[PDB]
Amino acid sequence: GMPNYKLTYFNMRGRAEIIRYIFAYLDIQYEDHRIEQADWPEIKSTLPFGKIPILEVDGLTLHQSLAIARYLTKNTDLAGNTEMEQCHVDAIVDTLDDFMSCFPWAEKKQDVKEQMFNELLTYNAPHLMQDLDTYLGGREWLIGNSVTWADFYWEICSTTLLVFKPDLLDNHPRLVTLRKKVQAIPAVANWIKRRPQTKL
Amino acid sequence: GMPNYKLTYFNMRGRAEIIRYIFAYLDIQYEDHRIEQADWPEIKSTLPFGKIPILEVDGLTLHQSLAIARYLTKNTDLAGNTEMEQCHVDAIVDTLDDFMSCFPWAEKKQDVKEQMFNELLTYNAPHLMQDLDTYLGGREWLIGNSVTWADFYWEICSTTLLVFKPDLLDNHPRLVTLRKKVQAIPAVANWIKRRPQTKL
Ligand SMILES: CC(C)(O)[C@H]1CC[C@H](NC(=O)c2ccc3nc(-c4ccccc4)cn3c2)CC1
Ligand SMILES: CC(C)(O)[C@H]1CC[C@H](NC(=O)c2ccc3nc(-c4ccccc4)cn3c2)CC1
Ligand SMILES: N[C@@H](CCC(=O)N[C@@H](CS)C(=O)NCC(=O)O)C(=O)O
Ligand SMILES: N[C@@H](CCC(=O)N[C@@H](CS)C(=O)NCC(=O)O)C(=O)O
Ligand SMILES: [Cl-]
Ligand SMILES: [Mg+2]
Ligand SMILES: [Mg+2]
Ligand code: NA
Ligand code: NA
Ligand code: NA
Repeated sequence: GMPNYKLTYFNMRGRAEIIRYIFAYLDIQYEDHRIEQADWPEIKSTLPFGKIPILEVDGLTLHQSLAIARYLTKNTDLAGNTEMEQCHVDAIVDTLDDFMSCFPWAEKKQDVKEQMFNELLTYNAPHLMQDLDTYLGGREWLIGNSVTWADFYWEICSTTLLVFKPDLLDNHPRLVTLRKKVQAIPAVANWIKRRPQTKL
Repeated sequence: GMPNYKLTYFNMRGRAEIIRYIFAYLDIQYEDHRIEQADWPEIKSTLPFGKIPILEVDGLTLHQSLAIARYLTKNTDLAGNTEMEQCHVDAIVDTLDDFMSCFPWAEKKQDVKEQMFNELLTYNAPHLMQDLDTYLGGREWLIGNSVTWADFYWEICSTTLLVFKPDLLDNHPRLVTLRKKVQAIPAVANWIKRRPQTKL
C-alpha cells in the first residue's frame, strides 16, 4: 500500500507548509506532527542533519523542505509539465526561499530582529514583487499552462510577508489574483479552512 | 543540434562553479562569460531576479545556480540513480548551499564581515562537517554507489571554505578522501587544470 508519511515541524506554517499543501492537493494521508520549540533539541538529536522540516517515508527520514516537495510532486500534475518547466519551477522557488531565508527568524535580540525585518520589507521586498509581477505577466500561472508547486510556494511566502506588510501587493493586482486562484483550489481551500491558525 | 549555451557570472568560481563542473563532465561547449564587479550596475536590470548566475540556452534565459545544475544533470549519471536518491542529492546540495549562503559575501563593513566569517567557521562549520561525515560514514560517495552532483557540490563548497580555514577538515579524513576522489574524476581533474585561477 501507500507509504506511512509523517511530517515533523513546529506548530507554524513556516517551511513545512509547502509539503502540507502538496499532500492536501494529492489527497495523500499523512501525520502532521507539530512540536513545541522546547522539544527541538531532543528531536534534532535523532536526525542526520540539524533542521526541520523532515518527512518520514516508511522507515526513511528525509530532510530539506524543497527537496521533499520536489520528490513528492515528481510524476504528478504539480510538477512542471516538461524538463524546462521543472527548471523554472525550481528557480522561482529558490528565489522565493532565498528571500524568505534572509529574514533573521532565529535572532534572539528582538530589537535587531525588528530592524532587519523592517529593512527587508521596506527596501528589498518591493523589488522582488516587481520582478515576480514582470515574470508572471498576463499568464494564469507562474510556469507553463497549469498550476505547479511554485504557485503554491508563492501563495505561502506571500501570506507570511503580508502579515508584516499588508500593502505589499497594492501595486501588483496580478500577483493578488494568483494568490486567490491558489486559495480557491478546492484541496487548498479545504486545508486553509481546517489548518491550525498560527501567525507564521 | 549542438546547444547554444552562455553562462554569465563574475570572474570567480562562486555560485557558477557547479554549472561549470557539470558542463565539463558532460563535454558541453559553452561561453563562460565572466563580468567584473564594475559591469554589475548596468547588467542588473537585464536579469530576471537581479542575480547571477544566469544561463542562456537556445535563446531562453534560466536563473538560480542549483535549478540550472539540476536541469543539466537530469537524465545523466550525475542525477542520482533512483527517485529517492535524487531527493537525497537535492537535500545534501541545499544543506551545503544553506550554509554557504549564511556568509555575508556582500557586507561592506569589513570588520563586521570578518567577525561573521570567523564566527561561522568556528561555531557552525564544525557541526556541518561532523553531520556530513557521519552521514557519509564508510560509503564511497555521499549518495548511492556512484558520484553525483552532490559530491561535486561538496568539493566546490569545501574548496572555498578551505581558502579561509585550511585546517577545517584536519579531523575528517573521510571527507578529505571524498574531495580527492572528486578532484581525480577525469573531467573534473582536467577542468581544475585548465580553469581560470581565482581566489574564490
Ligand atoms: C528552536 C529554535 C532554534 O529557536 C527555532 C529557530 C527558528 C525559528 N523559526 C521561525 O521562527 C520561523 C517562523 C516562520 C517562518 N517562515 C519561514 C519561511 C516560510 C516560507 C518559505 C521560507 C521560509 C521561515 N520561518 C521561520 C523556530 C525556532
Ligand atoms: C557586485 C556586487 C553586487 O556587490 C556583488 C555582491 C556579491 C559578491 N559575491 C561574493 O563576493 C562571493 C564570493 C565567493 C562566493 N562563493 C559563494 C558560494 C560558493 C559555493 C556555493 C555557494 C556559494 C558565494 N560567493 C559570493 C560579488 C559582488
Ligand atoms: N532550507 C531548509 C531550512 C530549514 C530551517 O532553517 N529550519 C529551521 C526552522 S524554521 C530549523 O530547523 N532551525 C533550528 C536550528 O537551527 O537549530 C529547509 O527549507 O528545510
Ligand atoms: N541562490 C542564488 C543566489 C544568487 C546570488 O545571490 N548571486 C550573487 C552573486 S555571488 C548576486 O547576484 N548578487 C547580487 C546582489 O547582491 O545584489 C543562486 O544560486 O543562483
Ligand atoms: Cl577531459
Ligand atoms: Mg504539471
Ligand atoms: Mg536554497
Ligand atoms: Na538560502
Ligand atoms: Na521573464
Ligand atoms: Na481567497
